[PDB]
Amino acid sequence: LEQIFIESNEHNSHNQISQFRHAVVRNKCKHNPTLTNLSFDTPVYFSIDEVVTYLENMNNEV
Amino acid sequence: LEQIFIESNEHNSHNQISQFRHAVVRNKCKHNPTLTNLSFDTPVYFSIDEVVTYLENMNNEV
Repeated sequence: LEQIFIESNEHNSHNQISQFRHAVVRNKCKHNPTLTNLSFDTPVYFSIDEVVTYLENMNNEV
Repeated sequence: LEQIFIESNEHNSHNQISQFRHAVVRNKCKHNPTLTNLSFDTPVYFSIDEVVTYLENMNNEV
């Protein structure tokens, strides 16, 4: 995932990856509610455009 | 600072590090009001016990 969607030139790459994973996990959860113990590395369906929207909102926040 | 206060065998690093930085920068800006454009690496006074207080408080939130 990271090697696809990201390049680590971001000095603050930490602060980016954190939110990336947070949003991924929440999307997994709400898209598959019957289960638990979800994690970044879990193979279940989840959306992408929603993650992007989430990040936009985070970036244009007041 | 990292090599001193931290070990790298924890993947929560992507969050621990960011919060540690934020706290350090805030204390720096606090004890040195006059100046600006500060950052993590600026060589100026800053207490640390207060940083530990901050981390405890944050780890015990609800």
